Parts: sequence; C-alpha cells; structure tokens
Amino acid sequence: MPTLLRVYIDGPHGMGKTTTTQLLVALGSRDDIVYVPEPMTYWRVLGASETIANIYTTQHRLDQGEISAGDAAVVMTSAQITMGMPYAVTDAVLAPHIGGEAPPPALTLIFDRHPIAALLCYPAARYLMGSMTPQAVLAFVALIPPTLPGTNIVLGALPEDRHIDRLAKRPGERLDLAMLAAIRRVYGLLANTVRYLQCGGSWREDWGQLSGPQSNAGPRPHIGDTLFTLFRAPELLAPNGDLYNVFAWALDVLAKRLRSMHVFILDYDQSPAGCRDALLQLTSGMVQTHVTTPGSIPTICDLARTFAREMGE
Amino acid sequence: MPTLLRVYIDGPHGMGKTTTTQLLVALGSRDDIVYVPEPMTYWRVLGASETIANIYTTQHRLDQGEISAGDAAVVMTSAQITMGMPYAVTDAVLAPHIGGEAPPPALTLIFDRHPIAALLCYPAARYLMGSMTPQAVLAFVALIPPTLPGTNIVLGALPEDRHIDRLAKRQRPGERLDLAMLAAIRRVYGLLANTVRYLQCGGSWREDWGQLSGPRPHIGDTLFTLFRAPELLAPNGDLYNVFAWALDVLAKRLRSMHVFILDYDQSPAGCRDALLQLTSGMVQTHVTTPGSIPTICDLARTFAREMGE
Ligand SMILES: COc1nc(=O)n(C)c(C=C(CO)CO)c1C
Ligand SMILES: COc1nc(=O)n(C)c(C=C(CO)CO)c1C
Repeated sequence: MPTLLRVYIDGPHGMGKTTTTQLLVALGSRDDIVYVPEPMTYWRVLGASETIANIYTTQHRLDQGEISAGDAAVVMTSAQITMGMPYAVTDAVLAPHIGGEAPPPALTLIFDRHPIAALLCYPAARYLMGSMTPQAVLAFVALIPPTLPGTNIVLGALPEDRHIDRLAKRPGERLDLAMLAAIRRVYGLLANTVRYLQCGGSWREDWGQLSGPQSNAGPRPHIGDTLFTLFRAPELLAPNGDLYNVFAWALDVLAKRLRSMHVFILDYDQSPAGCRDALLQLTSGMVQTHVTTPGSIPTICDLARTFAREMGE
Repeated sequence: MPTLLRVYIDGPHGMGKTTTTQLLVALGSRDDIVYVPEPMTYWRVLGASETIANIYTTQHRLDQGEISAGDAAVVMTSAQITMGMPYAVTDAVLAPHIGGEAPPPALTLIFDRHPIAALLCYPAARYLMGSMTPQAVLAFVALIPPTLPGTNIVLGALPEDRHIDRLAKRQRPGERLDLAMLAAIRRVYGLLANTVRYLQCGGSWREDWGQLSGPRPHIGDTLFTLFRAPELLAPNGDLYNVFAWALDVLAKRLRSMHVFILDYDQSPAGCRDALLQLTSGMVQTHVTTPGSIPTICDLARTFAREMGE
C-alpha cells in the first residue's frame, strides 16, 4: 500500500501560517502535495454572511457592554458551529481512507487548520473572553471527531510583541489584543496538554492539584499548565466541589482525542522562506499512514482540489 | 468477550406515557438491563437555564414577529448544542467499548434517544419551522458520530390526533403546545425511516438528485429532499460540494442503523411488551474488554442519577 502524509497547520491567527503553507506547497510537483486551504468562502458567503465580522462585532459589543453575556454566548456558539463545518466534513469523508500508521509518501495533504481549532481552541478562547459558557465549550469538545492515525499538527511560536506588530498591520476582523492573548494562551495550553497526555498524565488523578510550551519534547507539564485547568469553573462544579460527571466525561473525551496526536512547533519569527524551510525539515519526523484502498490517493487528491477550488479565496 | 444489546428509543416526543417510562425504569431494575433516561436536569440546570423554555419561547416570539428569523436561528442553534451534549458525550465514551456484531446478551442498555435526535432530527424540524438555517443543520449532521455495529433505533408510530392528545398531557417544563412543530418533527421522523430504507435498498442520493427537480422510497420521500434548500445551492443550481459531502456523511451514518417501529397506540404495558417483542430482531455486539460491561453499567447508572428527572 502507498502512504499518505497529513499535516495540519494550526495555532493562533496572524502568525504567517497561510503564507508558509503556500510556499511549502509551491516546492512540490503539482500532484504529490495538495493544500486544503482556509474555507474563507464558506465563512463569508456559503455558510452564513460575513461570519468573522459577526464574531468580532459581537465581542466588541460585549466589551462595550452594549449586549449581555447571554446574548454574546448564543451568537458565539452559533458562529463557531458554522466556522467549524468545513473542517468536520473534510475529516468525515477522509476518515474511511486512512489506514494504520506507517520512504516518501505517495501523497502529502496539507491543511489550513484541524477540527480542534473550531471545536476546542477558538471556543476555549471565547470562554476566556467571557463570550462563551464553559458548558458550551465542553459540548464542542464532546463533538470532536475521533482522531485519525497520523494526525500531525503544527502549532506556531512567535514572540507576543512581534505577533502584535504582525497583526497590527495585516474579512471583518478587529484589532483585539485581549482575544490575541487568549488564543495564544489556549494554543500554549494545547501543546502542554498533548505532552501531558503522552507522558502518561491522568487528569482525574491530578485534578486535586488544581486550585489557585512545547510537545514531542520536555518533561510532563503540571495539570495547571494544560487545558484541563480551564474547566475548574463554578458552573461545572457540584455543591460537593467535584465536577459533574457529564463534564468529567467531556474531559475524558478531550484526553482521548488529544493523546494520539503528533504535535510539532514551528518558529514563525523569521522570513517567509525561513518558515517554509523550517516546516520542510519538521515534516521529516512526521507520521505517515497507509491508505485503505489503491484508489484512495487520487480520490483524496480530488477531494482536496474540489475543496480548494470551491471554498478557497 | 461478553455481548451487549443497545436500544435507542427515539422518534417524536410526546407519543408515550408516564406509566410507559415507569415500566422502562422497572425493566432496568434487573442486573441485566439499564435504562438511560432523558437528561432533563442537564437541559434545565447543568448545561444552561431552562433550555426547553428558551427553545419554545424563541419560536413563539418568531411566530409572533417579535424577533427576526436570524435572531431566532442563533438562539435555536446554540440551544440545540446544549440539548445534544449528553448524548454526544455518552456516545464518545461508550464507543471504544463496542466491538463487532455478535442467545441472551450479558447486558442490555436502553437509551432515551440517540444522538441523531439532537444532531439531525430536531435541527431539521426547526429548519422546517424557519428557525434554523439549513447550513447549521448540515453542520450538526457533519458531526454525527460514526455508526457502530448494533445501533438499534426504535421509532414510534401513532396517528396524529392521538399524538396531539398524548402530547397535551405531557408537556415538559417550558414547553409550548405547538402543532406546527408537532407536524414538523413527525414529518422529519417519517422521512428518517424512509431514508434508512432508501439507503438500505441501494439508493444513491447523487444518482437520484435530479428527480427532486424533474424497490425503495422515492428520494422526494427521504431526508435528502430537505437539502434542496436554495441556501445550499450555487447560482447554477448545483449543491456546493461542502454540503454534498455532508449528505454523503448522512448517507453513511444512516444506512447502517437498524430501525424498528413501535406502535404507541396502545397501553403502557402493551407498549412495553411490544418493545420486548421488537428486541428479538435487534443486533447485538461484543464488547472490547473484559471490564467493558461493568464500566458501561457504571456510566449508565451515573448518567441516570445525575441527569435523569
Ligand atoms: C475568533 O474567531 C475565529 N474563530 C475560528 O473558529 N477560527 C478558526 C478563527 C481563525 C481564523 C479565521 O477566522 C484565522 O486563521 C478565528 C479568528
Ligand atoms: C424542540 O426541542 C427539542 N430539541 C431536542 O434536541 N430534543 C432532543 C427534544 C426532545 C425532547 C426534550 O423535550 C425529549 O422528548 C426537543 C423537544
């Protein structure tokens, strides 16, 4: 069987993810690598009208106190559902084609983001921003699709000052530094969470250690430096102080989904060509999988280009 | 490994009786069977405040012209997420325990509803009520968990008049008696039954799609007909591929479900017996580990205790 390499480029917006990916794809032949780009078209037009604008306007209004917390949360929760749809369907149609984990791959699929961006990271950030309930965040977590073998996720590293500068220059977005801090924190916690789980961390065993980044490397993080720390929220706690079981099960799901992922960190604090070559080097250590049928490759190939043609800018 | 029988009791709400559910809870008194009840405490308190009230009030306000269709859709969409969370969490934790198809089962697990109630049927009914976009409905559809072996789903049959009678006597907290919603949810579940048969008999929605504009049910009598929604179509009339893929997922999820129809036009004891009758044709599975059975039990009873009424 031929092998496939899937690489999901993810992390906070405004670091240079899309550029780096396009540059990497531009190195290959036409059909040994395919890019599944940002579904900006779905977001601005097909799925709803100007979703990014709707999201940033609602946070602004909440910040200004023009709307209540409840009203912001219903908007954010609905918008996140829309934002996430293309990632989820892509995963669902790809799934039957992916075999076990496994020499150059027959095909490299590079994605602008993984489903967890829309079903975990952005929701968790909105929660920190006060515009989503933690119950809703865990409902998204509960819906995260089963983690396919060979899920390589590349997260970005960039100094806050450089990141702020980069964002300050370069849809419907507004310059929200609070959101920038929140999303950077969430992806930092994410990286630590994967390393925590892969080092044998059991959130149920360490829950009590809560009260008052890099993966593929380093020692086991403290649970307080992982995503689990976000869910020590009064809404989720029974009178006796413990998590309601329904929310505990959602954390069990979070652990299950993240623990089998392969996380890499890319330093974006360099030129676009620099990011490209750094990403290229990084792929050398990424996990390939077999495909389940011989015709999976061109099939998978057509799905990606179809996606790119229809929902890309 | 020991065998398991899962039975999801689903269909439009309001078809049953309090003596019906009591018999169900009575059934679960045994060691060999556990009843996983409706997570009403999650809906009213844990997940949000009075979600059901929120849902019916919003539709009411839309019906009266007090809010826009857009305003109702964001509230409706958000609320459906809360409604479905307990089913989705339960499926995700249970799924690794389910083995291949497999005589009495070591354990019978009876659920109040399947995830498709919250991720497909009620969203689709709200779409028909003009309070959810079809894009949102297909977003929920995209997230329906993979259908495992032995997914037995029981749908109810009851004439509409009789349904209205029963529904009127069992309104839930915050519920409003809405005959339009009753019709919508009944239509959706009827389409669902037809959709499973259509798929099981070889129906290909892509092949038959043209028939919506020009032996198994006709595609116009399945759920696929709902997604001819103009919001989902390009200027030339083609479905966008992203939505077509969601329909491919729908087809995959639904085709391998085993549907059983329970006639509710009878007594609670009769309904209970009929349900027991229906079990002889249901598909059992093995579990994946030796400790899967007691773990499943624990899950099911804990759910019941924490979230059941
Ligand atoms: C805060 O709003 C968002 N919600 C999301 O779900 N995503 C994926 C993103 C990410 C991007 C596109 O909106 C930029 O990569 C943003 C910004
Ligand atoms: C119309 O609102 C609903 N949305 C849902 O997701 N469910 C499961 C239900 C079903 C019931 C809760 O009242 C259970 O019968 C309703 C009514």
